[PDB]
Amino acid sequence: QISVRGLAGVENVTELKKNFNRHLHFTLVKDRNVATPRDYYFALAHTVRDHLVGRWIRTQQHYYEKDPKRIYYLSLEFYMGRTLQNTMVNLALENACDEATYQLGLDMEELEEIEEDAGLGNGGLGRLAACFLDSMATLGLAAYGYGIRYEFGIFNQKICGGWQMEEADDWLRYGNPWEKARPEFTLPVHFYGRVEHTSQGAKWVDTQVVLAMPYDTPVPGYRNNVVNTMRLWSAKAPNDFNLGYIQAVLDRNLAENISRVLYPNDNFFEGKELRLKQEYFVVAATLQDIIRRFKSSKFGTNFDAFPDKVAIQLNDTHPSLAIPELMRVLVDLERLDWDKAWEVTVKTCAYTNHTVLPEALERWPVHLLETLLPRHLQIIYEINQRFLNRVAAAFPGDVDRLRRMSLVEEGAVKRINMAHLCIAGSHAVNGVARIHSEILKKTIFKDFYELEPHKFQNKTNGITPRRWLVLCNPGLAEIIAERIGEEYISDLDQLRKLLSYVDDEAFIRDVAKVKQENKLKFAAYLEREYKVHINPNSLFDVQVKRIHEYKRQLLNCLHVITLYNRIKKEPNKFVVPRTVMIGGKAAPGYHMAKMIIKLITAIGDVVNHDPVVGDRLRVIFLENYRVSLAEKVIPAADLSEQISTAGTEASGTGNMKFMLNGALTIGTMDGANVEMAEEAGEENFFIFGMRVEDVDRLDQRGYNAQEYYDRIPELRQIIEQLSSGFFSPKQPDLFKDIVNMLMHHDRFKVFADYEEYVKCQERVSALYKNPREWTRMVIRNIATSGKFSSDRTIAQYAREIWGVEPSRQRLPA
Amino acid sequence: QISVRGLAGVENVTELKKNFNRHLHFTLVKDRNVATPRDYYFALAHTVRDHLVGRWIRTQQHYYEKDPKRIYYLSLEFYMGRTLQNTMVNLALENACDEATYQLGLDMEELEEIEEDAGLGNGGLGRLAACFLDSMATLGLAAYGYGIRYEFGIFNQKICGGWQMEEADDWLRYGNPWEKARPEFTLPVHFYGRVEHTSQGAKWVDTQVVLAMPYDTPVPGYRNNVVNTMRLWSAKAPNDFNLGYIQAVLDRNLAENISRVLYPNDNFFEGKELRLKQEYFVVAATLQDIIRRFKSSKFGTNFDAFPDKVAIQLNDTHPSLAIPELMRVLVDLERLDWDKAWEVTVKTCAYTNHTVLPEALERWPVHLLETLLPRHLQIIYEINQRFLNRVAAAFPGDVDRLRRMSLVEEGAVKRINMAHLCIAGSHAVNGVARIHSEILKKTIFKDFYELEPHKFQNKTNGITPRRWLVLCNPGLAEIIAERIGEEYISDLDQLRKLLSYVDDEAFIRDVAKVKQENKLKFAAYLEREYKVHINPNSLFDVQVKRIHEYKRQLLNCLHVITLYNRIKKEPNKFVVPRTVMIGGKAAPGYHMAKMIIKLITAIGDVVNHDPVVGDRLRVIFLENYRVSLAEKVIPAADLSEQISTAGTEASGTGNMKFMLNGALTIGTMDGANVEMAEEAGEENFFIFGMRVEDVDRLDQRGYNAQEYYDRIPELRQIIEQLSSGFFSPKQPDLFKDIVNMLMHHDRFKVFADYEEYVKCQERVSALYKNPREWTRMVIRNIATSGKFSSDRTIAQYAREIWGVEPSRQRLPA
Ligand SMILES: Cc1cn([C@H]2C[C@H](N=[N+]=[N-])[C@@H](CO)O2)c(=O)[nH]c1=O
Ligand SMILES: Cc1cn([C@H]2C[C@H](N=[N+]=[N-])[C@@H](CO)O2)c(=O)[nH]c1=O
Repeated sequence: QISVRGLAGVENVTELKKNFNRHLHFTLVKDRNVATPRDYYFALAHTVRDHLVGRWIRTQQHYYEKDPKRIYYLSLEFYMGRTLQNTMVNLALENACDEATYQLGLDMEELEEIEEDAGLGNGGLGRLAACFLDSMATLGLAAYGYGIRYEFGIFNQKICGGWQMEEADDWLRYGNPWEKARPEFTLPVHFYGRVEHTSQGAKWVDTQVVLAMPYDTPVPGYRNNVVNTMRLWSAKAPNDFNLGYIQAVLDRNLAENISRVLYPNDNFFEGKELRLKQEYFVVAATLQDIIRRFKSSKFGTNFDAFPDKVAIQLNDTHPSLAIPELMRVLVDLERLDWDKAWEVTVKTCAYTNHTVLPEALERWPVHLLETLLPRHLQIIYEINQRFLNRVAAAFPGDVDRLRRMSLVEEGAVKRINMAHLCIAGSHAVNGVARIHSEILKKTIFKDFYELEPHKFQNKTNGITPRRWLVLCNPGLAEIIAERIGEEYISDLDQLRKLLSYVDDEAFIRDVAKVKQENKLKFAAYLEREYKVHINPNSLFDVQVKRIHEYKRQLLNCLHVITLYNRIKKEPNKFVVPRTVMIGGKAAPGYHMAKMIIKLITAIGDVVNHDPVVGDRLRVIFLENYRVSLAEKVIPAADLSEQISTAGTEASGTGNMKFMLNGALTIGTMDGANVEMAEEAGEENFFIFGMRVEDVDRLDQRGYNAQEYYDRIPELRQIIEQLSSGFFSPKQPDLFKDIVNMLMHHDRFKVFADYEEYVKCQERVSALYKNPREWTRMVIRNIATSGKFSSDRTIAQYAREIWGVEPSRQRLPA
Repeated sequence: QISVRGLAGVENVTELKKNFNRHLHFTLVKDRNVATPRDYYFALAHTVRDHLVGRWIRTQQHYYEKDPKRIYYLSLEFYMGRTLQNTMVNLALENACDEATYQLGLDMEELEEIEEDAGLGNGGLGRLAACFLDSMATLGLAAYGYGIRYEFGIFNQKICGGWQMEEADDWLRYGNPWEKARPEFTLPVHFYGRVEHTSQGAKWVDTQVVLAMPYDTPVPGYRNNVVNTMRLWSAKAPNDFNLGYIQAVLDRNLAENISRVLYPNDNFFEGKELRLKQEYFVVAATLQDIIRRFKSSKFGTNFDAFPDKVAIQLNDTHPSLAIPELMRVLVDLERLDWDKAWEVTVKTCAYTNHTVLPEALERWPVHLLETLLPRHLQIIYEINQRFLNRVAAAFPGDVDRLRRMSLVEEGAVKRINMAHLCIAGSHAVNGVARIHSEILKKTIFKDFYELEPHKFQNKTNGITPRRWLVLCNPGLAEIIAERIGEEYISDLDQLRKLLSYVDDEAFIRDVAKVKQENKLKFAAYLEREYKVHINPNSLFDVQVKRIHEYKRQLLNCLHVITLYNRIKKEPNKFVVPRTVMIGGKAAPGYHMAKMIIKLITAIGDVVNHDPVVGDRLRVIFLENYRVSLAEKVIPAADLSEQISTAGTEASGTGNMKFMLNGALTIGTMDGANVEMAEEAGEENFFIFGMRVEDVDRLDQRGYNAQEYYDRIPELRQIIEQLSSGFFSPKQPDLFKDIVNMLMHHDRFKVFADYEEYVKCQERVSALYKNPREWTRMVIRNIATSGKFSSDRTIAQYAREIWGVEPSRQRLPA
């Protein structure tokens, strides 16, 4: 149907149809008489999968022959979403499959909805890993994603009586056609035991063994015939495990629990033993795999060349145990001396920091490591001692610096600071947006920056334009392609060419038309799938992201209530109609986040059923927000809410997705918002609120929320409404926790940004009254969104950290 | 190479090779450069599997159109072994695959050894189920095997220091290419809860739900294009299970433990709750599936025709809960009155008894059923009351009969006798050999036989000649086929034609040649796989079966020691050389059986290293005895030991396997040995020892083992040797338990059969000295083994129990 979706050649369509029928018969063991839509989905998935394998085998063969430097991206999270449409896009198969399925009497879009999300992440950090894999393959890098194959990913969120309920994400129930089990490459991982000292150094003995079984998933580059690998480890008990008889067999579960479930915490550290086991499990199996591949190379025993052939990227501190594990292997097993091993380790490892929030920093109790990983603790102590000797020599007499920089934190419980370990053992440390990277050097890692300034870098985050434009917004990709061609898909800077169309009446009409169609499609989706009725002529005001105090969904709530109260005060006055959509999951143990969800639904309950309001204001909580839902709501959005307190959101990536898809942004000067505004021009952004410096000034003075309550009558009214039970008639004190927090212990200064936020929202509404000028501003945003492609981000990692050159060159088909 | 293995047509070989290469590439994602023999096995398995699916789909389609009476074979055990070679044989593909793999530079026999046994059974009972499935498909019956897909089958047995060690049978590790998951047909199973009474009868409420997910495995008939289904259920937790968060997800294991492991008890009842859950799990899911299929038929609401369209065969009492579960569904859910429901139940169900040993009988504590299955207990009480009212009316005043026949046993703990439940609720009850069936009517079920004589039948066991001749002994199948053609493979009575070749010098030479080749092949196997050296010119004396006191491996041990002592007494005297092979697993908690294994190895330790013995006597314990090992050792055997105490082995089936493969039998008049001897003529069997009547006479008098010890000097010497530490120098009292048992508490009268056994063994040795006459007797055995085909057995079930006609007619290809 549309150009960007590839050719539907007679030969290809015929070949796809017959292979579809073959899979339905031989693979699914069905005929057309008994097949369900799920069967049809699987026959399609298997057909598309077949096109990958040849490229997959020759890509890996190519790397064996050429022996390039290999990039190992270590992450506990890969938030992949669905794979079917993504694979078709990158293989140029979408129109052909659409045609082949149409001719078989099937709707491909219906079949696509059947695929489960691979929900192996929490949010930003996990989704960045997924975007990174796509970009690395697209840029021809010899890259491998390594992680854990969780049996249960992020929970499915149900809303019951306005409250979040969690249910198990049993994503493997019907099978996963994309993965290939590789039981032949199973590796042992050791836990517990004790350390023994001999003439030949230390020995780790009396350990429990858990097996790590790899599952490989293909990662196709964009139309370049490159197919990289994501390898995910699964925990298996050895066959002599605990070997009365029946119980010993049943106890195998204990070992296999390691890969059972993803910890559903976003930007929060929970010091549980199972989590530590997961972290070591991925690290130990991965490093063995890395070393095996290194020894079995066309190049080489000699570990001097190890950093020339291997880069390990640590996605946050979660795989920080890679550092002492690499030391363990090199010193204890390969018998390298400490200094040489350390040189190799530092030159191999690099660390990416994702947040400055203290509650997210990993600080493991020493007693946990002592029991679980006794040899790693000894190595960490030794790293610490040698590192602090370096600090002492550079800053003689500075005893407080020594305590501040120590990997070992003293106190009630002794802890290991994993961030400090990462900096010490990596040749590069990066933040994820310019402002965040500067905050690292100025505040939390100031001491480390003074010692080793060369180590500190910025790599501003990005998103893949394949998933986040072509796949989810084909209509927009197409109108862009009509004007400037298709090259921008793997070279997003070319979107600048769109600036010369900002006064083009045809283009203005097309941009606005694509948005309306997206909005109609999403409005229909809501009725069909959730039985909720919305006005597609209203401004789609959306905030979608994990529920957090720092992300300030509560500030959004305050604005919504302000609009409601203003309408109630002057009912017959004209207001720009809005659909306010808020979505995201709360971590199960995060009480305040669960209260905020309840608040949003409670506001909806009052606002959506007030006859005086009509269809002028609607508040909807978007249930079970996840990658596949993001692909639907983001193209439909007019307004993107990025309203975190300045200095708290390291980068954000949702912001970039909205910019690419034709939404205007209301936000603070936080994270990547700063660079986005810089790229588009501040005139083309709705920036409000305190800057980082203003927050610091308020902290020194002391934040007093009562002041704002006293001086802003509209804010006072909202607090009285919350307190008195206006939004909870049956349970008048339901929201006392929220009011108390806002009035007395608000770390994120919600009240302090209220006035400017409400005023800025009025400026948004005014612009929306003028469709042509709204759309012209939109064009100015889309046109300057190129910097935020993960292809740019990965090219920067490649050149400035990994020491490898990106390549757009095709491999032969 | 050989005739019976089918055609190797140019078209077929070419087509097999290309499909092999396709699977290696697309299915396994490998090329010839990286593929292991395991990969080659899997590519072959997938290629052969493809040939099944078309036949599988049309067989099931055929049953839907024709709507025949369906047979449901309910078993907790299906001892399937390997599937690859069996599938090739039944599809006439073996030579073609052999040729196709040869041309690809691969040895097919090497690839066949890579397949894991499906070890989902303990021994005789589970293997009978497997033979039955093969025969039912071969006879064109619309039959379904229903069971549990255990994650761990029967343990792998390792021998360490002469002791049995158990390790987990992780048979699914590398995947199972034969099964197809059917998550779309998942069904709920209920546990616990309570019973509520309403105006509309009883209601079972507040239950825990476990999901039952079916996996279908194809069962091909012999060259008739029929492919039936074995459906095995797997336990899955529902997604809201226990739904802090992490623990709730981890606790899903509790539910899924139901299908985790096979209870490794052979002929022994262990009253564990998990076992009861397994029994109800298979029954509840199966019956829902049965009823669903019944309602969705071309015929029919009206349950009057239910027994016309459905037969349920209960393999032992393990699925006995089918009876009250069917009542529950019909009464509580379908709202049929009790009397009608009961009529339907009785006419639907039939029960096969497998043993008379009291320790094997299932007697469940009432308190277990009360908690787990409260509604089923109420139904059982009601069945009991109505049944005992019938007994009271037929035998007025006979109060002891009432207590003897009650389904409820009184005592310390109240128990339900599941055998009594089965008889009451089935229209047919059968034993598994003529002598066993007579013992049922005369002893343990005498009262029930007096009440309902019409219910009691015999169905003598059988084995499939496909697996147990063609597959494991192609050399013998071929020389037979040269003389009499190939029709005997699905009509084993035709082997009688071989009687006219008993004086044929060519045939005599060929029979003896096939045995020698088998013996050489097995002797080589032992060296390669276990590094043990044996003389292939010796008589292969083999006893393979589960380790039990009743099977009297100990009597065999006594004979072995007698031979050793006789050699030591007169070293320079000639004795017929023997390799004595004993193999089988002991249940992990069965101490005496584990001691017997230790004894066998201990004897081997002394005998195998005595220079005076030389290669005249060898004692070998065959490790990890299982179906695949049976297929190797049985064709190599000269002497088959079937030496259970008369009246204890209900049938046996190993006996029949040895008879079919050219071994002579030494045995008691027990189980099917009686019918085997009757078929071949007693002159052509080595029968010894007490008959059932002699055992009873000894029981009345009182068995005194001391008497035999006093009067048999050779027996006395063996006991002194055991006691004094002759076979355990480091641990002189190691075998005190065994001696004490033999002397004081021997339920199985080992000493009482010693003299006759030893004398009979001398007659065996004498015959073996005359090769021509040994082989002529062998021919007389093979030639009369036809009755013991499971095709005969199943034809008898079909006609006399299920009310269906067998068919040899081909379905179209
Ligand atoms: C599970 C979870 C809890 N919390 C709770 C833990 C802290 N309890 N205290 N004190 C509180 C403040 O960080 O928030 C959070 O912030 N994020 C989370 O993800
Ligand atoms: C596990 C197992 C134990 N036993 C033990 C249980 C009994 N213990 N007592 N008394 C003993 C005699 O039946 O054998 C058995 O016979 N067969 C088995 O399979």
